[PDB]
Amino acid sequence: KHYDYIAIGGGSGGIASINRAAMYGQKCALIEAKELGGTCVNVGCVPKKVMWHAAQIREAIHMYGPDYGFDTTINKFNWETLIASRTAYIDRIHTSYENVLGKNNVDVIKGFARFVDAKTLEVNGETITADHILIATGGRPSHPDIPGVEYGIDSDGFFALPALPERVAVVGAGYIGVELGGVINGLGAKTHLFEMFDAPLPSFDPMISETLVEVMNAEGPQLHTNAIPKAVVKNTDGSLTLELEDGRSETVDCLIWAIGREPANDNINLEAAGVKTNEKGYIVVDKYQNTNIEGIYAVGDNTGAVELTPVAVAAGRRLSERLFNNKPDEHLDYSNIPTVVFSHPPIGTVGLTEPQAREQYGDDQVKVYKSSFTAMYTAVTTHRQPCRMKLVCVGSEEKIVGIHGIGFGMDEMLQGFAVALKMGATKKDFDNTVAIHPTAAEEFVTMR
Amino acid sequence: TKHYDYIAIGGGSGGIASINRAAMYGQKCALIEAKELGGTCVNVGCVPKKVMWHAAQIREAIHMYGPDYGFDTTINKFNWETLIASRTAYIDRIHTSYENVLGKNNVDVIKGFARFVDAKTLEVNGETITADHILIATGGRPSHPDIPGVEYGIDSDGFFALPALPERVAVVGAGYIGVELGGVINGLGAKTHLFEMFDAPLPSFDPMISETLVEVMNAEGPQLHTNAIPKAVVKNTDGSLTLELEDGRSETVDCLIWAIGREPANDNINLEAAGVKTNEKGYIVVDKYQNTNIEGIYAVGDNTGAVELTPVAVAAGRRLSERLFNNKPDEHLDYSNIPTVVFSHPPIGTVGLTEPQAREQYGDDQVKVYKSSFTAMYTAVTTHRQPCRMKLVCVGSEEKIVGIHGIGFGMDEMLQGFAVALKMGATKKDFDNTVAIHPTAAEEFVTMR
Ligand SMILES: Cc1cc2nc3c(=O)[nH]c(=O)nc-3n(C[C@H](O)[C@H](O)[C@H](O)COP(=O)(O)OP(=O)(O)OC[C@H]3O[C@@H](n4cnc5c(N)ncnc54)[C@H](O)[C@@H]3O)c2cc1C
Ligand SMILES: Cc1cc2nc3c(=O)[nH]c(=O)nc-3n(C[C@H](O)[C@H](O)[C@H](O)COP(=O)(O)OP(=O)(O)OC[C@H]3O[C@@H](n4cnc5c(N)ncnc54)[C@H](O)[C@@H]3O)c2cc1C
Repeated sequence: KHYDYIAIGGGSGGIASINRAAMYGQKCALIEAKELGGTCVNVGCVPKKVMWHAAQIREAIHMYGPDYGFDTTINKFNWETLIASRTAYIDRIHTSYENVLGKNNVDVIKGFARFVDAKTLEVNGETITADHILIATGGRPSHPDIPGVEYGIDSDGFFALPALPERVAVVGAGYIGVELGGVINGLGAKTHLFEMFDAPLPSFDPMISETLVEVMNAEGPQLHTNAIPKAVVKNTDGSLTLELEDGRSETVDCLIWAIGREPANDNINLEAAGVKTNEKGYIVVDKYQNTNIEGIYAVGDNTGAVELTPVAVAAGRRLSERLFNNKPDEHLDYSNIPTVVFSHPPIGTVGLTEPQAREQYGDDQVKVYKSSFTAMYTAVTTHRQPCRMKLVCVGSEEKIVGIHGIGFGMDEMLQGFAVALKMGATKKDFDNTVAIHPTAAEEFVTMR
Repeated sequence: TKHYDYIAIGGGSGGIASINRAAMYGQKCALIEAKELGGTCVNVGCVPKKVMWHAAQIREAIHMYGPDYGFDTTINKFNWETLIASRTAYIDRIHTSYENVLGKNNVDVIKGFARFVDAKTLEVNGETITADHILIATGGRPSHPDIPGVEYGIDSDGFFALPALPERVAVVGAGYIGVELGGVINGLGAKTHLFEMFDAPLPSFDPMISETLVEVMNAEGPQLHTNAIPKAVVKNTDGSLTLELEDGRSETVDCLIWAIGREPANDNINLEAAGVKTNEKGYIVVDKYQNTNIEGIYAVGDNTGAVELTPVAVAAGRRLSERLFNNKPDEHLDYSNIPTVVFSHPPIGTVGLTEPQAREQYGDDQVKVYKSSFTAMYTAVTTHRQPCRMKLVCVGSEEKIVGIHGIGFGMDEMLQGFAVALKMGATKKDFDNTVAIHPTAAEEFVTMR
């Protein structure tokens, strides 16, 4: 069969690019080996956020509810009910995705695709060819090469758990490990988070790492830094003992590897098409998402770019604008991409951290405004939680180049502030907007 | 007589904001407050309302959403006294923070009720004090209907004084205060009725917001009764109350809260001795720079009839002290594109023109509206799914954004940043060019098509 455009991978980048191309009169096919929606819908963004909301309910019942006057007994936490509700939601999302590709007349092929040559793919015995092929294959969890690595699960296995284990160790502490440790701790398991560096989230602004250590020490999970796994022993009673290079050990019922992800570019015969990958296995692309082979493009996690769904969606849509709607310079600017981490409490960040701004512009040019306060939701309780915010400004005009915050509300407040930073907001622009009270967000327009 | 550079009558949102800013420039100041520091917002407004809204959110999490997430829970006891004690201790700590800052700024705080003796002299507690500049920031108070039985109803101040939660509650007025209270009391478990005089609640807001609110109340409570014109309140033998309406409907409840409006507190301070003019509704008339008709007397806040929000009184109060005492002769507050969040169930966020307003102003042919409707993810895995609806109102070829409106979970924290972008002259292209944050409610505004 011949197509104008084929996308390999029905995830975030693949679906977004193919739907936009289909709007410009291109005949398109989408190939997906597993479930529509990719990592984000099935084992990523969406089930993570449902589990985060379940942890927030249990914390409202058990931790904050008593000081608001609610004496409550959780008679039973039915794990199966929560998984059933979450799974039915993902099933309705699958049906909405099929409907959109359908109305767009996109051919969806369920199967694993491999290249035959630069223009030809084989999927399920059949060969298909196209003049434009997008590789959007995403990535997969990495696992350490250590004795006993197979007794641990990774984030995909977390979403398949049949019950909540009593004692859990999460190894990594990049944003996925921090998010899962916060959710599992919040749902009531005795939880340990092992971070290999001396601080969780080390590339984030230091205000964020320092505040996360504080709430973890007060509320769990139990943080262990400078922790490099050496081995995992399975014990006769069934439990697992994690052994660290430095000598520490911990016995738990479940161990989750959250050390990193690697690109799924390996079993699709890229060598035949001639596409170059780098040392880490990522497909090398230029600013326009072109590979080294004319007619083959890549977007998403398999390119080594920041691993976020909106980034794969915008790069995929802009690619179809460039190819099919005559916009030859259309492309995604990868700077100032906003990120929210659904930790406890959530983190929101966009732009340069204060060290970054200072290295790039010199201390002389950098003015930082900071706010620290207690989240109002928690202020009436014995479980007060900090909220800390930072604006990083440069020059006499105080152009805002970085906005960072950790606390309740950070997840929903950051989007409009990232529009404003994209428009080139200065501190004066923030200060001339009237505050909304009482919110955590108004702290960013009343900093002094 | 003691003489000050600047005196503020009213230690609420406007008064504290303006006096602290003047004190920072070396002005010797006095602040007069008859009751508690912080005014309506700290004591019977913004702050206690939001603590009660968090309490309703926790009860809904336990009772309404929790079961579908797998939590089988028994509320063994809801101790109203614990909640009120926690709420009150927090407001007390805020009282202390304000005294600390006022003390650091060397402001003399005078506790009592002030009245004008003439245009530059005030009397408080028998003492007479004078100043070159006097700010009147006296706020407002709950209005009450003139009908038989009005005295059996309480108002929003009385709601914050309740000794216990009543079993059946009627809130009359579905302006934003009645809508908030109706949703909080219903969320805490009481049988709640909300009576609206017109066809829909929040009649001044964009129709998309009024419509979604009706749909939510129909499904979840409070019970809405529109075209409800109060005739009388009858107290029954057993002590319950029956609200009688003009059209013949009636409703028996244990507690009835009037939330029909607020009027200015400008009437007992002998404004006529100073010569300050008020309008027909009793508000002090001010120009662009908050000047009254008497040189040296200014007014800010709810008593001027400007939009009744704490941030507006704070910003107008600070910019008035900048103008008077820091040589910014043109400093003043722009009253357009002020953002509002209503802490209803679900919350509402709006800034700029409603779609009707934009169409009258620019004409139909110039207006382009984008809308998004979806289910809040928090509720989407339960049997109590709740709508989220958002609207962008754009004008002209460039699609300059002139209104941003939404109702749904997340609206309370997401609006501030979009209001900054609106003030910056954002067009829909500026929203579209920003990468989304997933999964959030807020990303819907930068992905509308
Ligand atoms: C636990 C977790 C939480 C996350 N949470 C968030 C979050 O909250 N917000 C956020 O923005 N990002 C989040 N991410 C990141 C987000 O999931 C990814 O960045 C996004 O899914 C990447 O899109 P993609 O198109 O590159 O690949 P993917 O979405 O991974 O999709 C690739 C698709 O390709 C298919 N495939 C692979 N090879 C073939 C083949 N040869 N033939 C056919 N089909 C094939 C796969 O089956 C898969 O469906 C999270 C990731 C994880 C693991
Ligand atoms: C139930 C409710 C909820 C609200 N929720 C919000 C919200 O969440 N967000 C928001 O932005 N706004 C909210 N508001 C509105 C906000 O409370 C007001 O807009 C704001 O308080 C007005 O500030 P002000 O300075 O004009 O007056 P006020 O805060 O009312 O203060 C005026 C002060 O003057 C004192 N006073 C009066 N006369 C004299 C006298 N002659 N001598 C001495 N002292 C005197 C009064 O005791 C009072 O303390 C709410 C209002 C109510 C009633």
